[PDB]
Amino acid sequence: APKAKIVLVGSGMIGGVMATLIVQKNLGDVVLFDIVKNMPHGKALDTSHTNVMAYSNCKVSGSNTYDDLAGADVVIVTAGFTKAPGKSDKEWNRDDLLPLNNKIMIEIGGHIKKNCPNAFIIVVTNPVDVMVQLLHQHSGVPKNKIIGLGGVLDTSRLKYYISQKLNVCPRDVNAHIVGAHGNKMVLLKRYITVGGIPLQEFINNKLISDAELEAIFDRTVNTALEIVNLHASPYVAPAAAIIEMAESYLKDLKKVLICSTLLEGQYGHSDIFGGTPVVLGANGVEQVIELQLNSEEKAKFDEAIAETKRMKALA
Amino acid sequence: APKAKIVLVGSGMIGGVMATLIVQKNLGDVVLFDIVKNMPHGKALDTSHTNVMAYSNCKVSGSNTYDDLAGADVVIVTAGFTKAPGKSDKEWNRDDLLPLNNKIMIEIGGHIKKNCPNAFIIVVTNPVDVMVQLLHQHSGVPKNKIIGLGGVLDTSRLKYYISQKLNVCPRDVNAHIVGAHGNKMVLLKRYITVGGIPLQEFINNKLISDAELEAIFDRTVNTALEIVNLHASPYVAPAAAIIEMAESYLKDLKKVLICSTLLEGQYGHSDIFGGTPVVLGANGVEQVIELQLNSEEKAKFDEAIAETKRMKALA
Amino acid sequence: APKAKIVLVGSGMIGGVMATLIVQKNLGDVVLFDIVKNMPHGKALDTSHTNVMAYSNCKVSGSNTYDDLAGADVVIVTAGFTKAPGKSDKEWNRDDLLPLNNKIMIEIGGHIKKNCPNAFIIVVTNPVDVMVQLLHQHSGVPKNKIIGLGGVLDTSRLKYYISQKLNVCPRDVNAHIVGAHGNKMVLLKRYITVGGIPLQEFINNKLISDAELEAIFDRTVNTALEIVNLHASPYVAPAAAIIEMAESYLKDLKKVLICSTLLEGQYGHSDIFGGTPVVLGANGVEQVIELQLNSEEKAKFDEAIAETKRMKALA
Amino acid sequence: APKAKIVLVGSGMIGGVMATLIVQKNLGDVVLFDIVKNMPHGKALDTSHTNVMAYSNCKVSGSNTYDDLAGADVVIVTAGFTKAPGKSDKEWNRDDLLPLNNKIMIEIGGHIKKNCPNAFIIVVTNPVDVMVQLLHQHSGVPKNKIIGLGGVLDTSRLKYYISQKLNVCPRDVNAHIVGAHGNKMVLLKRYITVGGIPLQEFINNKLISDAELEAIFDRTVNTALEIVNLHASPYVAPAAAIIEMAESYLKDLKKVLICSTLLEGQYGHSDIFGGTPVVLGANGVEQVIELQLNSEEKAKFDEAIAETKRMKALA
Ligand SMILES: CC(=O)C1=CN([C@@H]2O[C@H](COP(=O)(O)OP(=O)(O)OC[C@H]3O[C@@H](n4cnc5c(N)ncnc54)[C@H](O)[C@@H]3O)[C@@H](O)[C@H]2O)C=CC1
Ligand SMILES: CC(=O)C1=CN([C@@H]2O[C@H](COP(=O)(O)OP(=O)(O)OC[C@H]3O[C@@H](n4cnc5c(N)ncnc54)[C@H](O)[C@@H]3O)[C@@H](O)[C@H]2O)C=CC1
Ligand SMILES: CC(=O)C1=CN([C@@H]2O[C@H](COP(=O)(O)OP(=O)(O)OC[C@H]3O[C@@H](n4cnc5c(N)ncnc54)[C@H](O)[C@@H]3O)[C@@H](O)[C@H]2O)C=CC1
Ligand SMILES: CC(=O)C1=CN([C@@H]2O[C@H](COP(=O)(O)OP(=O)(O)OC[C@H]3O[C@@H](n4cnc5c(N)ncnc54)[C@H](O)[C@@H]3O)[C@@H](O)[C@H]2O)C=CC1
Repeated sequence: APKAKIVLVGSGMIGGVMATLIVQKNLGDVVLFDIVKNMPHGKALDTSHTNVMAYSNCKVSGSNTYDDLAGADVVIVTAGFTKAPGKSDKEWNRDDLLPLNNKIMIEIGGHIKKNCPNAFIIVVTNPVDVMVQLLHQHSGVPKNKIIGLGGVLDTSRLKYYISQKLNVCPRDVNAHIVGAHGNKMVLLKRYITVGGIPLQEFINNKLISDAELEAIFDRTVNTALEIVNLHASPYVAPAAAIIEMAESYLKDLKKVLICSTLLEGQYGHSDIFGGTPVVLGANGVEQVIELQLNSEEKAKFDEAIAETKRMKALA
Repeated sequence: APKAKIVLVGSGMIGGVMATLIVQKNLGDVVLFDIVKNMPHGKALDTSHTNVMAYSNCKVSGSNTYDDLAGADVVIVTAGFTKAPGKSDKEWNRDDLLPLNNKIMIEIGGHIKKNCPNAFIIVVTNPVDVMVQLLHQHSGVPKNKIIGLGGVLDTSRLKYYISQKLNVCPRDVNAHIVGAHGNKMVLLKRYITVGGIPLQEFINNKLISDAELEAIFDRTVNTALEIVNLHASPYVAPAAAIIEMAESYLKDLKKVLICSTLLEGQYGHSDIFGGTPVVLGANGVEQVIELQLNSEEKAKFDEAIAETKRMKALA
Repeated sequence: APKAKIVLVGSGMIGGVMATLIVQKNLGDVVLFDIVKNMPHGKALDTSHTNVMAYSNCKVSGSNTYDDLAGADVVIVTAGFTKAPGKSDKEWNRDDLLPLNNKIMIEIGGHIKKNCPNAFIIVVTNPVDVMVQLLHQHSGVPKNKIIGLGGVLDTSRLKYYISQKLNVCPRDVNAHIVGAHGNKMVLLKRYITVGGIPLQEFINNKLISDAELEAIFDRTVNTALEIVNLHASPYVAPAAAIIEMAESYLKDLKKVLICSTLLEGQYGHSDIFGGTPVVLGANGVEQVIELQLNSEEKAKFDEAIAETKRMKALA
Repeated sequence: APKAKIVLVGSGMIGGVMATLIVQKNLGDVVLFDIVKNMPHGKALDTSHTNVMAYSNCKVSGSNTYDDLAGADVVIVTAGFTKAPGKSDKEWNRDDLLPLNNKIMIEIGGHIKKNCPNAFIIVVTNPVDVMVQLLHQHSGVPKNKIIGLGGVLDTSRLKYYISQKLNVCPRDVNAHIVGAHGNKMVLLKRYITVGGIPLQEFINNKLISDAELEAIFDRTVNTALEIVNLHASPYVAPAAAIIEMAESYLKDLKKVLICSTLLEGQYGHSDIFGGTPVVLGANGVEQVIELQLNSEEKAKFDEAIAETKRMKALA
C-alpha cells in the first residue's frame, strides 16, 4: 500500500506513546521494534485495537527482527539506556553510557543503510546531538534526511510555562532554544513572542517580570530532572514532539521546528549537529534557518557545541 | 471556567494514557489523582507540555488530595490492584483482591458523595461489573450517572480482528459483547455486521469462515491474557475506550456504546450491573438498550450475571 | 511533492465546498477547474487563506486549462447542468440535458485519458449512474479506478432522519440504498441498524413505527426536491459525501461506502454501473460487495437499473 | 442540553460556510436565521446530513423568527447588504448602505437584548468597526461580550502570501493588522515573524525583499477587491476566521486573535471600536492587548479610527 511505514526502533516508554499517537492521527502503519522479546508484540496488539476508537486504519505490529526496517519511510530511534545503572535520580547526567549508546547507533546505522537507505530518520537516544551525528555517519543517509529531537520538546516547556503565567493559549507562545539539547541548551529571551508580539512588551507592561522569566528559564532547563524527582519520567511530551516532527515530514506541512541538524557554517560551526530551526517537509530538512544571534547569544551557542564535541570524543 | 473538570482517580498506566488523550482532544482540564506521592505531579507535568504540540488548552495537574474531587464533572476510577501479588502471569483471574478493591471503591465513593455528587462516573477497576455497583452504592449517584468500562473495549478487539481478516476499516465492523467484562463475556455472533451488512453474508461468500470466527471469538475473550503473556499489559486500548465514553458524555454525542449499567429488568435481571448497549449523552445514560436475545444467548447472559454475583458476595 | 493533487473538474457549488473541506482536512493540493473565466481563481484565492485557520498546507489554485489535469491523483467531476433551463423547481427530473452532459463527460474523458490516466475518478454529474459509465468508457481508466456518488449521500439522509427520531448519534445509524441515485433508489429496510442492532428491534419496542419509517423513506427519496422547494440547493452534503469517498482512497481507510460501480454479474447485472457497497482504499475499489437481496428487493434493484439504461440510451 | 446554541443571524454565503464548519468541528447546535423565507430551512436541511460524514451530533435548523435567538450562547451577525445596488464591482466601497445596515444592527440589537443578553456576539456586517459598536450600543451587552471580525481574516491573507514566498507552513507566519478592517487597515511590518523569528532576518538573507513585501502588503489590503474582480466573492475565509474566534470562546482556548473591540485608552483612543489583538476565552474578551506602536505606526492607526468615526457619523 501507499500508507507510510513508520518503524519505531525502540519500543519503550516513548515508543509506546508514539505508536498511540500515530494511530490517533492515522499517520501510517507502525512497527514497534525492540531487542526485548515479545514485549513489542504485546504493546502493538494493545495499540492496534485503538484503530476502532480512532476511526483509523493503521497496522501496528511488533518486531524482534532488524530486517523489518525494510521499506521504512520513517525510522524513529529511541533505542538505548535512559539512565546510568548505578547513578541516583538526583545525579542524572552524561559521561559513561556514551560508548554503549554509540554501539547501539552503529548497529542500527548498519541496518538502516542495508534495509531503508531512503528513509527519513529521527534520533532521540541521548545525548541526542551526539547520537544523531553518529547515526548519520553509520547509516550513510543524506544530511537532509536525519534530524535529532530537541528544540520542539525544550521549547514546548518554555512556551507552556509562559502561557500559564500570561493566561494565553500555549501554542500562541513562540520561543527558540538552540545549540544542544541538555544542560547547555541556549534559551533565547530575545526571540520569545506571545501571539506574535515581542515578549518584551509584556515585560514592559508588568504582565510578566524579568525575574519570573529567569525562573521559568531555569525550570525549562531542569524540567527532565524535575519530572524524575517527582517519581515520573519524561516520555509523553517527547513522544508528542517527535510525532509533530514526523507528521510535518509525512504531510509536507513545512513547519518551522527546532531540531538537531548538520551545521555547515551556521553560527560559525561545521562538521557537527546542533539545534536550530529547520523547515520539515516532503524533502526532509528543506531549509536550515540560521538565527542572526548577537555575540552574547553566540557565546552560549559555542558552549553548547563544545559540550557535544566533548561527549562525541568519549563515544 | 466552563471547561469540564475531569478527575482521574488512579494515575497508573491507564490514567496516563487517558490524560494524554484528553489533551490531544482538548476535552477538559485534568487532575491525575493517586495515593502514590509525587508521581501524579510528574506525569501531569510531562503531559501538560503536550498542549503546545496539540493546539490545546487543558490544564493537567497532579493531586494526592481526595478533596480535589470537588467540582469534578467527570470522574474516572482506575484505582486498585491489577493483579494478585503472588499469582503468575499464566494464572491471571478473580477471587481474593475483591475485598481490597471493595475498600478502595468504598473510600472513593465517600469522597465522591461529599465532593462531586453530580459528576458522571466511569469505573474501570476490576472486576468492573462488581466494582461499578459497589461504587454506585457508596457514592450515592443516580443510576444514569455511573457506568463501567467493558463492551467498548471487548468489542474493539472483536471488531479489529474481523476487520483485519476482511480488509475493511476497523470502525466498519460492528459487534456486541454483553453481560459482563471478563471470561464470561457474551459474544453475540448474530449481532455482527460489516459496513452495516450481516456478517453471515460474508460467511456465505466464504470470505470468512465459521471456524475462523470461532478462533477470533476465543482470541477476543483471551486478549488481556495474550498481551500479558507477551510481556506487555493492556492499557492503551482500555484508555481509548474510556475516553470514547467520556467524550460522548461531554460532547452530547449520544453514541451507542456497550457499558456496564444498572439493569432494571432487562434480560430478566434486576439489582445488578451488566454490559449492554447504552446511549451516552449530556444526561449521562440516556437510554438502556435491551437486545432481543434468543434463549441460547440469554442463557450465556445469565452465566455472566451469575459470575458477577458470585464475586460481589466475596467482596 | 508527494502531496496528492486533487483536481475538481467543475468549480460550482459542490466544488467550492469540496475545496473548503480538503483544506480543513489537509488532504492534498487542489485545483478548481472550470470553463467559467476567472471564477475558479477567485474561489481558490478565498479558500487558500483558510490554510492559516486550519493549520494546513494545501495549495488551492484555479484553472481554466484542461491540461492542468496532468499529474492528478484524484479527479472529481461535478461539471455540467444542474437543472433543465426552462423547467420549474416543482418539476425537477431527467430526459433532455442528457446529450449535453454526455458531451461534457466525453470531453473530460479525453482529457483524463491524455493527462492523468492513472488518477482515481469520482463522478457526480447527474444522472450520475449514467454519466459515470460514460466517463469510464471515454477516459479508458480501469473499473477499479472510477466510481459515482450516490449511496453515501442518500444514506446520510436516511441515517440522519432515523437518528433524530431515536435520539442517537447520526453515525450510529447504518443503512443501505442501492441500485441507482435518483427517484428509483432502492431503500433496504432489512439492512438498517442502530448501534449495530437491527432496526426491527426498535420497531418491536415501539421506539419508531413502520409508518414513521415509511415517511422517512419517502423523505429520503425526495430530499433534493425538498431542499429545492425551500429555496436552497443540495451541495454541502453532496460535497461532504464525496470527500468521505476521496479521503478513504487517499488514506487507504478501506471504508465500506455505497457508490456507483461497474457491475459484473452482481444482482444479475452486467455492463452497467449501479449503486452497491464497495471498499475504497489505496487500490481504488478494492472490493465490490454484493448484498444478498431477496426477490422483492432484487425486483426494485432491477427497476433502478432499467431507468439507468433508459437514460443511457437517450444520452 | 448543555451543547452550545449558536445562532447565525444572516444565512447567506458566510452563514452557510459557518454552519458547515460548525458541524465539521461539532461545536454546537446551529440556527440559520434569515429574513428570506424558506432558504435557511433548505440550507439547514442540506447541512444537517453532514453530521453523518463528520461523526458529529449538532442540530442544524433554519429560522425566520427573531425569537429563536432565545437561549443563544453565541450570536454571529452577517445580516446586511454586501454591495451597493448600483455600484460596479470595480468601485466597491463605503458611503450610502450605512443607514440601512445601521437599521439592521438596531433591529438585531433589540432582539438580542430581549432574548439572549448573555450571549457572546461576533459582528461581521460591513463596515464592521462601525456596525459592531452600533450593535454593542443597541444590544446592551457588556464590552467583553461583543467583537468584530477583521484582523484574523486580514492577517490570514498576509500570513498566507508570505508563507507561499518563503515555503513554510502558513500558520508559522504571524502578523498584525490593526486599527480597522477596510482600506485603512494598518499593516505592521515590524510585527511579522516566521516560525517566531523576525521577518527582518529573512529580508537580510535576501529570502524575501522589501519590495516583495510592499507588493504583498498592497495585495493584502486589496484582496477582497481582487476576489470580486475574479468573479468570485470572499466568504470561505471570512467564515473560517469567524469560526476560529467562536471556537476560542466556546472551548476556552485563550487564543490571541486580532478583533474589533471597544478601546478604552489604548493607542490614545476611547469610545470607539478598533482592531487589536485580544485574548478570547470563556469570559469573552479576557484581555485587550495594546501593541507598543511607534509614532509612525500610531499615525496610521489614527487614520483608521478617523475613517470609522467618519462612517459612524453617516450611519
Ligand atoms: C532528546 C530528548 O529530548 C529525549 C531523549 N530521551 C532518550 O530517549 C531514549 C528512550 O527513552 P524511553 O523513556 O523510551 O526509554 P525506555 O528505556 O523505556 O526505552 C528504550 C528502549 O530501547 C530498547 N533498546 C535497547 N537497545 C535496542 C536496540 N539495539 N534496538 C531497538 N531497541 C533497543 C530497550 O529494550 C527499551 O525498550 C533514552 O536514551 C532517553 O534518554 C528521552 C527523553 C527526551
Ligand atoms: C474493565 C476493563 O476493561 C479493564 C480494567 N482494568 C483495571 O483497571 C485498573 C487499572 O489498571 P492500570 O493498568 O492503570 O493499573 P496501574 O496499577 O498502573 O494503576 C492503578 C493505580 O491505582 C492507584 N491507586 C491505588 N489505590 C488508590 C486510591 N485509593 N485512589 C487513587 N489511586 C489509587 C495505584 O497507586 C496505581 O497508580 C486495574 O484494576 C485493572 O484490572 C484494566 C484493563 C481493562
Ligand atoms: C450524484 C449526486 O448525489 C448529486 C449530483 N449533483 C450534480 O452535480 C452537478 C454539480 O452540482 P453543483 O451544485 O456544483 O452545480 P453548479 O452549477 O454550481 O456547478 C457546475 C459547474 O460545472 C461547470 N462546468 C460546465 N461545463 C464544464 C466543463 N466542461 N468542465 C469543467 N466545468 C464545467 C459550470 O460552469 C459550473 O460552475 C450537477 O450535475 C448536479 O445535478 C448534485 C447533487 C447531488
Ligand atoms: C468584516 C469582514 O472581514 C467581512 C465582512 N463581510 C460582510 O458580511 C456581510 C455578509 O456577507 P455574505 O457574503 O454572507 O452576504 P450575503 O448577502 O450572502 O448574506 C447576507 C444575508 O443577510 C440577510 N439579511 C438581511 N437582513 C437581515 C436581518 N435583518 N436578519 C437576518 N438576516 C438578514 C440577507 O437576506 C442575506 O441572506 C456583508 O455585510 C459583508 O460586507 C464580508 C466579508 C468580510
